[PDB]
Amino acid sequence: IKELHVKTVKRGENVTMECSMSKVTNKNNLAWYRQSFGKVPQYFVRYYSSNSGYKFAEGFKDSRFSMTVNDQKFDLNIIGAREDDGGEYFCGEVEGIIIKFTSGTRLQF
Amino acid sequence: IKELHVKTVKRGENVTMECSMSKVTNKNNLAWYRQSFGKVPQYFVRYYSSNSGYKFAEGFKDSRFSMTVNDQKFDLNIIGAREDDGGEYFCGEVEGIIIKFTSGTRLQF
Repeated sequence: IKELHVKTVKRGENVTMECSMSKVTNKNNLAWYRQSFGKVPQYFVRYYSSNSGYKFAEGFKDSRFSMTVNDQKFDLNIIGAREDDGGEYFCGEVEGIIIKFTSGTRLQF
Repeated sequence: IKELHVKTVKRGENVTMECSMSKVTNKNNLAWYRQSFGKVPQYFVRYYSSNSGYKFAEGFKDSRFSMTVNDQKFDLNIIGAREDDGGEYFCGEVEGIIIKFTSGTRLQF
């Protein structure tokens, strides 16, 4: 069972959390989930064919977050990491009705 | 959006983790996920028409884990807790490739 990557970061730093397009089957079904400590995880951003390649959840108002999406990567970025950015982020692909998470990162300070 | 219920449990004790049925859209789309500490969450048990009401993931055979499934509840029971049961458990329903997690429990030994 795949271990989360642990990412340690200082307030104000820029971070990238990685998910690999390798062995992803259906990009259209790929997304990141974000879980703040002590809360249930939430759908956060999906792959989305367009000029950006990705589309944040409608409830999300934070321009510090972005993605680097291409052939190899579906990587989540943050500029100016802030205390409450910390948590666990999981990249999963849905198939049928099962979300299979292929990787995640614990972001901590 | 929703806080996990934090539960402290003793070795050999019984545990129930709650999930609400009476606001799910499509019951067969409901499932618990289990996250061991520092690991990616994994699909654990789904609702499965309605008989025992449920079916554990293929890679699972532990008899201590059961469910109480009815028109109100989709609750995950452990009889005789062991320390490896420790972790986070999240209950969610897939709506059109997005999983919404409606409750969860963190079990700590």
